[PDB]
Amino acid sequence: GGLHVLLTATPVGLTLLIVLAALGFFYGKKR
Repeated sequence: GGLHVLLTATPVGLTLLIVLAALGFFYGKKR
């Protein structure tokens, strides 16, 4: 209990958020 939450604060977290969102959009439009 700590790092899991800190990840949201740290920059690394945000950097990953964009990636996850990117794949989602691409996958959604792709088929």
